Amino acid sequence: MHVFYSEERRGNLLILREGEVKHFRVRRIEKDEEFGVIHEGKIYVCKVRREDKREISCEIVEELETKLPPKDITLYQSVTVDLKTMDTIVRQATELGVLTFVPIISERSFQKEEAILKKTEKWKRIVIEAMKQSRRPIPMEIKKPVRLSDLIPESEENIILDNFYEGVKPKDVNLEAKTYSVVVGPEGGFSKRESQILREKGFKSVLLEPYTLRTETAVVSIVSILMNF
Amino acid sequence: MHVFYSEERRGNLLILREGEVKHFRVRRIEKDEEFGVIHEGKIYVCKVRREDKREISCEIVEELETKLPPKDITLYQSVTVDLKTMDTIVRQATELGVLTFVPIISERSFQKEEAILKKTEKWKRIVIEAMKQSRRPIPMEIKKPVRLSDLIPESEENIILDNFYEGVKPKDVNLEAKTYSVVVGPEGGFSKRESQILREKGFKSVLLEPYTLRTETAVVSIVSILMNF
Ligand SMILES: Nc1ncnc2c1ncn2[C@@H]1O[C@H](CSCC[C@H](N)C(=O)O)[C@@H](O)[C@H]1O
Ligand SMILES: Nc1ncnc2c1ncn2[C@@H]1O[C@H](CSCC[C@H](N)C(=O)O)[C@@H](O)[C@H]1O
Repeated sequence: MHVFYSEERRGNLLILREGEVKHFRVRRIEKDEEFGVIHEGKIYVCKVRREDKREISCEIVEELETKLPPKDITLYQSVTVDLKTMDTIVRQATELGVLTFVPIISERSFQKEEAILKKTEKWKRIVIEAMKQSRRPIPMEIKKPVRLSDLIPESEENIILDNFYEGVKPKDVNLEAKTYSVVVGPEGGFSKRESQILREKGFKSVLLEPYTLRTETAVVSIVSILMNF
Repeated sequence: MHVFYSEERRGNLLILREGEVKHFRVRRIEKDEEFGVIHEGKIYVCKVRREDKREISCEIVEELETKLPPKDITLYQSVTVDLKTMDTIVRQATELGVLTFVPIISERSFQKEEAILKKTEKWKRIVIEAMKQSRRPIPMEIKKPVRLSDLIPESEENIILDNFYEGVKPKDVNLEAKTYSVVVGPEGGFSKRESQILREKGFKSVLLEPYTLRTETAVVSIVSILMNF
């Protein structure tokens, strides 16, 4: 079934607005077909109650069962120099089930902060689009950028993806942790220097196989491993 | 270092051409600088013999060992209706170590075989840039298209990624099979019918956690898990 996101409910009715009425519109959707609507926590199976052109109402036919992410991952991403690449990594972090997304400024990452801050609004909307197709009940929190030199390992287990270092495989890390910190570098990668600071602070360094991946194919690569295990 | 591609080796000199030359100069390589060139199954570390107006000769200094994929994966990707998507799926398939890529014609996927055969050339070239960037010397073979109906569990472990069926957990698959066969669906997934046919054969259905992912994200997820063992 199709899925939409509503930010307002009255009694047992969810209301779509703006972008949603368009999305829902292009979707013909016979007068009474069941489509989902995630609202403040869960997703609700609904049938149209009345359709406009500016706003639409849906009636809750059933509390749909919504699963949560087995692990609480906080992906610390080094902002790619090509910000569009960050559009993917954000949508994807979302479908994969990442609870938190933190942009990082590293020696080789995009450097401007304001541009990163202004990119948030779009980071956010993309999350929404993603929790609709992904049917993800809750959102992915996008945070204010933090400097790579300020990271501290704080999760049950803490990883740093590095292709330059001869690290351990994911299997070797504590895959039985409930919360994780995962630091991925930009297109240019991590400087031998800055990653040494990290392994020293405690971030366990993982080496994926069998080649060098673009930063985004590396992100899903490991998140996939850390969420499915 | 910088890795380039070559299909011309006159002597101990690996010649570069067309776009591979525009990249070389756009990289202002300083004389005696060290870079690599992939040729006939392996990468050689080379120092620039001389960048000609057209060609660009590269002197071989040492034949580097090639690191082959720990697993033998054959990807069966249902061509996505949005063909630009196959651009990234062929790419990521490549840097992940997938050996064979087979485009599939399924009920809810792209259909025009004629187009699939043509956009294939574009893909073969997306592979070379992916080999160069992922220091990958072994070529991913893109085969002629085939439809689901004709698929065969030719490999040891044969999987079918489906979000519609409560298949097995990724962690419970033969994570130590030598060869593999992964079948992924187009945007609309696999219909109960087609999947049930594939499962009807030896194809083991797998379910990823915890949400529904777009095809490209799933391709990465299943293979990132299998390759990193
Ligand atoms: N094989 C691998 N194992 C672990 N991490 C990888 C990886 N391949 C890529 N990554 C991740 O992707 C990020 C950017 S890849 C940077 C590659 C570098 N420019 C080079 O020339 O080799 C890396 O910092 C790391 O976080
Ligand atoms: N969680 C998951 N488990 C297994 N396979 C998945 C998956 N999420 C996506 N896929 C793969 O990605 C393909 C396209 S996603 C299909 C989603 C489906 N049309 C829907 O809206 O419900 C699926 O057919 C499957 O091959």
